Amino acid sequence: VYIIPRPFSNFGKKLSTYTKSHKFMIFGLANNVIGPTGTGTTAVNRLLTTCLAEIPWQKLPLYMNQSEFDLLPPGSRVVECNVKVIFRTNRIAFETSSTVTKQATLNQISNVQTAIGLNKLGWGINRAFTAFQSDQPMIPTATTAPKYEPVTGDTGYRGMIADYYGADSTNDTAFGNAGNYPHHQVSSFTFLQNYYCMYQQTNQGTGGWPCLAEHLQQFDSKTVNNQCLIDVTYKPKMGLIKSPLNYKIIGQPTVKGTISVGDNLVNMRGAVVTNPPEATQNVAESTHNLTRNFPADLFNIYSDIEKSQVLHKGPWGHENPQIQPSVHIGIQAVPALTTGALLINSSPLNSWTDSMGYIDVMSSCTVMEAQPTHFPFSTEANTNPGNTIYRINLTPNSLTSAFNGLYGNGATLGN
Amino acid sequence: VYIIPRPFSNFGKKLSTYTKSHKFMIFGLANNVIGPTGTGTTAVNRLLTTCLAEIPWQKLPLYMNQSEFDLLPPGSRVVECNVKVIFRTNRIAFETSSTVTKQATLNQISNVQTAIGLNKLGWGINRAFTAFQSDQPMIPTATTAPKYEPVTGDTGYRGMIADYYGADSTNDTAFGNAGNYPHHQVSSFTFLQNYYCMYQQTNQGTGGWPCLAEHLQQFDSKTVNNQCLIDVTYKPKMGLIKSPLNYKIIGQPTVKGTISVGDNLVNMRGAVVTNPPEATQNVAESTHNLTRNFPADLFNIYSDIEKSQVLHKGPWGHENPQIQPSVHIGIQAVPALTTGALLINSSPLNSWTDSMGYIDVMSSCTVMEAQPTHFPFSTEANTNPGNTIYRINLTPNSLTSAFNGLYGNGATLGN
Amino acid sequence: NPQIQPSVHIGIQAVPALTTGALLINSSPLNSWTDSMGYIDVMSSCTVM
Amino acid sequence: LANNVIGPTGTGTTAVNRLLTTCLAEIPWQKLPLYMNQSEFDLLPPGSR
Repeated sequence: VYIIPRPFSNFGKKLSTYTKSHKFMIFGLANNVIGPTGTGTTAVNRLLTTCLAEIPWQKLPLYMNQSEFDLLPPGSRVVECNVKVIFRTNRIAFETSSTVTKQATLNQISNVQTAIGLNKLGWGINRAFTAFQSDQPMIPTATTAPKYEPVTGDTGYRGMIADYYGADSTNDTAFGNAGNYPHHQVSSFTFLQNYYCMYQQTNQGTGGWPCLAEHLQQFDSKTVNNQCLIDVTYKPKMGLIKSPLNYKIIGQPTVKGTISVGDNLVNMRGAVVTNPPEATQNVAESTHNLTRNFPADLFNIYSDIEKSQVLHKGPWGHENPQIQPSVHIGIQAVPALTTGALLINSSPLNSWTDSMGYIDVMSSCTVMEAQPTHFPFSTEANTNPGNTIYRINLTPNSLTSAFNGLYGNGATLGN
Repeated sequence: VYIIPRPFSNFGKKLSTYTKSHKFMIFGLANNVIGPTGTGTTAVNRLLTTCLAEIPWQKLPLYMNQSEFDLLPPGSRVVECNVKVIFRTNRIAFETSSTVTKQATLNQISNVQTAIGLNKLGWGINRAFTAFQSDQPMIPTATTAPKYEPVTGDTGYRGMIADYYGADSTNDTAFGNAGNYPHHQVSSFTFLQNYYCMYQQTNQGTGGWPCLAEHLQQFDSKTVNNQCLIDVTYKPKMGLIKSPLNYKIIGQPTVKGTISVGDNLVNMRGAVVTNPPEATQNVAESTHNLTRNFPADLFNIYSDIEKSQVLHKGPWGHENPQIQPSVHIGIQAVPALTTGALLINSSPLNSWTDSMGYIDVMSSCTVMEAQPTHFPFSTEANTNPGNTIYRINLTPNSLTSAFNGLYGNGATLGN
Repeated sequence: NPQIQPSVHIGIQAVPALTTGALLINSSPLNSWTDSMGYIDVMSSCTVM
Repeated sequence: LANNVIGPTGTGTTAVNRLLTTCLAEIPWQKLPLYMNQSEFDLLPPGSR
């Protein structure tokens, strides 16, 4: 016999990896005297606060910097990504001042506490960055939208990205005897600017503060010291982190006979879905759900600096004509605040010794992809509806994780 | 102990592969009555001609089409690439005409002949495409610059690329009941538009026609039939086939203290070189060489359609501060022309039966690369002078393979 | 003598990353640094002949 | 040395340039004196390597 052997274009797959040794610092925020509504909009609500600092193992920059992100081909997806942290140690002040209250001591009793899922999974909210108190200054005071990207009231504070990497050889605001430093690139401590807490208001629903204590472990620091207590990882359910691959429109009849309607009776589910819980009540709640299904294909990102954009996009990026769900887990590292030696008369506990923990965190991830083309003269990378990908758009934020679950993230913006 | 583990950015390597089943056709060009100087410029010179058709296993398009080429990242280099060909068969005419001379016959005696290195290595030139004769029309007549890219005297003929792939969904000149067809993409025969021959003039040097016969093998076709006689491959010495990677200018003292001169006493050779044979003679030659060394870093290609550009660039692309040499081998497939049954009175042999061979050729290659970045805010892929690459520019063509060796290719343009 | 070659003496560094001040609460820039000095014990030797 | 806030051009000649600084102290294992003193050096015959 004699078969003439067919052609083949095997497009290979780039698969990179990234790591970085961040040196984060936490404070023992005194079991944060709950602050009432961070906004003049929710005014009657509060936040029981913890010192549980948040490691942003979901914001792309924890893993890679500008360029590396910048240079990822379309269809680039994060495969898995991990964080391991070591309680490198904590430091507690020494009252010299005798002043007040706070009896001076060479004693020290502190204790680490870590926690995972809480965030996403439990009943809380990451609300941090804050605004706070004078000596016995560990409890804090102003809530605020958690900071990952940079914030500014014309002056600006922040830049996760730049906090770790510095500026551009030309950028003024940084570079300088004194301006925005390369930190990561040259080992530096930097803080974990978000801590976590729980929200809850007054009357439209009520029963008390649930129990965090049974959702985070606590160690005698010194014991756990210089030993790593974190090391959990996430393999995003859908981490297409660069604008997807365009399916090309060059097949044949109607699918390009014209750009008209090409629709068909399949008899299998093919659209993304939606729950809208109708909370209504008169002394403890009464709900109602209504599945809403919806559309698909418009883009994923733009500003390019949307590296400071979220990671697992399981609730909106439906790849090809089908479906799915789930939320990136969340992770917190920290030390319960050291209590002042407030002698005799303390029968309230409210004096807190300043203390800062140096947690050593390494982050890594894979992300990878292909760059295929199936048409002889087609310009761009290209695939087929067989997969093409598809987003599902909305007026406000899609699942605004900066405000507490119902497992998936409500899509609306808190505080 | 406790070492804080360093970072790492492992940039992966895309490595693709390509193949294509071309169906080429050759004619038994009658042992080509040598044509005098193809140009009114070399007028007194000639070309002993063979039917040895040339398989362009050096022009990128034999392997991949537009897109695939088009989409290769910078620093993309062809790793190895192979061709295997099968004497699928040949066909010889049947004189009905009795006419002339050429007695009609159901007989058939033909014979394949293949050859490799000759091209590059021996004493010849690929000069083809031609312009020729009436019945007993296999010998040809007009030499011409070999065609790989497309040629045109405002009307145009050719397009290797388009010969194999057709036009663009919009391009007029093709697409059409009747215009430039996708051939490859939908199995079609197409011809191997170049054959090979030997040059030689009259008086400035002389001794006769060397012996091709001992540099190409000949088989009894029918025997070798449907069996592959080629299968040689080339792993280019330097096949950077896309504009290289830019080394970035951000280190430190003088190397960016300023953009000045940063030169140094190394005591090791670091520049590309040059031979200029001084052929001068008075009844058989007298030569003199003079090594010329020269520069380095300006670009590799531009028009984008420089896919129709050559493959092994061993004589001009010096990677990093060092050196090297060598030429892509060359390859020919074909059938010696079937002689007419010119009875009795033939005591010259010059009547030739039209015959065409269908050679089945599959081509493939690898080419691959990385896309790394070592600076936090650097935009582009980037490396270091450690390698950066460097070209060596000249007024005319660099090694114009379309005119015979001296092993490397002379850099000047023939016929 | 009438010939050739190249290469650079390697280089070597010893030290401690600077100890950060306990800058409580309000530090959300890190720029306070505790003075600290390391006593590194170094022995050097060579042959020449 | 506190992860040295980069100093712009040490000279009024390169003025627009900077130095990201480390505390990495340099051990001069290349300057002859780290190894031997005056005399010992002083007394080496020619061709001493």
